[PDB]
Amino acid sequence: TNILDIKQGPKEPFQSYVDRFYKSLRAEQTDPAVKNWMTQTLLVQNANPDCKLVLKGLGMNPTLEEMLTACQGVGGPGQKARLM
Amino acid sequence: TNILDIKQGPKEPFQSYVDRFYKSLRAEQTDPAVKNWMTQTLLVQNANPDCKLVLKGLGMNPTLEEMLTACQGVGGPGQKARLM
Repeated sequence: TNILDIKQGPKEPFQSYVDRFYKSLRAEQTDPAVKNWMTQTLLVQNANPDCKLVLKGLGMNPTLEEMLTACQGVGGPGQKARLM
Repeated sequence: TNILDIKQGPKEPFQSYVDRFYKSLRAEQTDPAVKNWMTQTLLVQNANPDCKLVLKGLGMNPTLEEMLTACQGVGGPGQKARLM
C-alpha cells in the first residue's frame, strides 16, 4: 500500500520518479488489472504539478514511453533544449 | 507561401492559431503530401515557445486532436484547471 505514498519531488526528474514508482509497484501488486490502473492513473496523480500538467495533456491511455518522452526535462531547464 | 509566415502569438490560444493555420493551408496547398508535412512539422515550428514545448513532447506523428488536447489552456492560467 506504500505505492499510494510514492510522490514525485518538486525537482525530481520524471524518470527517477517512475523508477521508484515501478519498484514499489512490482513488489506489492495485487492484481494485473489493479497494476494497469496504477500505471495510468495513480502515476499521474502523484506526479509533481509540472509533470502532472504535461501528463494530463496526453489524452487517454498513454504508454509509459509516451509519458517518459513528454516529461523529459520537464521541471527544470533541460526541457528548453527542445526549442533549439 | 504565406503559410510559412503564420506564427502563433505569445498569448494566442493554440486553437486560434490552428484555425488561422489551416485556413491559409487549405487555400494554397500544393500537394497532399506537402500538406501532411505542414500539419505535423510546420505547425509545430511556428507555435509559440509555450505550446512548442508541449507539442515536441508528443512524440511522432501526433494527430491534430492530440495537439489540440495537449495545448488546451497552455500559455495562460487556463491550463491549471487540469491540476484540480
